[PDB]
Amino acid sequence: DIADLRALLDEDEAEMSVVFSDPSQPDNPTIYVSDAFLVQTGYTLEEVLGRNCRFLQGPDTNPHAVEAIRQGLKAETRFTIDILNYRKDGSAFVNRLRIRPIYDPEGNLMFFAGAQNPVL
Amino acid sequence: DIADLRALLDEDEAEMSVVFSDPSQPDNPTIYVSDAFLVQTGYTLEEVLGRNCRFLQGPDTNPHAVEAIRQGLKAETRFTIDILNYRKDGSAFVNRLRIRPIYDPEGNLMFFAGAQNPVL
Ligand SMILES: Cc1cc2nc3c(=O)[nH]c(=O)nc-3n(C[C@H](O)[C@H](O)[C@H](O)COP(=O)(O)O)c2cc1C
Ligand SMILES: Cc1cc2nc3c(=O)[nH]c(=O)nc-3n(C[C@H](O)[C@H](O)[C@H](O)COP(=O)(O)O)c2cc1C
Repeated sequence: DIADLRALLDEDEAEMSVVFSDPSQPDNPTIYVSDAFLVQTGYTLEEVLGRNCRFLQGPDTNPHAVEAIRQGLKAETRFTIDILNYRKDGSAFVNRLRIRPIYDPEGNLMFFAGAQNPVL
Repeated sequence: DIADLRALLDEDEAEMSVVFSDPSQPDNPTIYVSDAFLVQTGYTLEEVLGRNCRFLQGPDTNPHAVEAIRQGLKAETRFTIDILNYRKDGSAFVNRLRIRPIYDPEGNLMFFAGAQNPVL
């Protein structure tokens, strides 16, 4: 039996590029990525699953935006940021990234959900 | 947002005593227990959440059955065993315990699900 991780996605994220990470593992790796995420970024599942999402950053990504995300994760709060991200072919897009924490019944942090929206 | 852990329970477990444990945490603690489990065993949620399920064992529980469960968990396979368990008031009941592993998309073990059925 494989856990249905998508059973935790909001209504808005259903047809979206979305990823879940596991902050209890070293380096906060992705444990689920939606097909829309893979289509947008140009990766196969094996290329991104189990990796920290920093692979989306590239040479002109703003380092303060990266640190803002890092601090937002440590705060365990809902936050959104516009950040320059890159596909496998090196093309760049402005990503409106929305992150939210997901807790277990005891109240301990369990996952992060991150939804990607290219800014048009 | 609290994860809907019950979104991973089978059809049979829905009205059942069921618990989920997190084997990635030290001592494989419970992270979800159903109300039917709490009613059967006589505990409040705060008394059992975050604890290893060994609190259900008592003075006449068979130590080989306990070790069989331990080995079955290490095998990461589906298994069922009849084991003597105890409620908070010290009364005993034969528990038909069914355990199954739950994996993440990458194929790594994620949770154990355990369903309890008193043998009548
Ligand atoms: C669930 C989740 C989704 C994320 N999605 C993105 C993303 O789409 N683009 C991005 O640049 N960073 C994303 N991140 C952030 C990176 O994984 C990483 O946390 C960020 O680069 C800051 O951490 P670092 O200083 O270790 O790089 C996401 C993080 C999480 C937890
Ligand atoms: C999900 C789950 C449910 C369990 N339910 C029971 C149970 O109902 N009764 C019981 O005696 N042991 C149950 N166990 C087993 C104990 O938690 C523990 O694994 C067992 O006692 C063997 O491990 P130990 O040698 O550390 O005690 C359950 C284990 C898991 C992972």
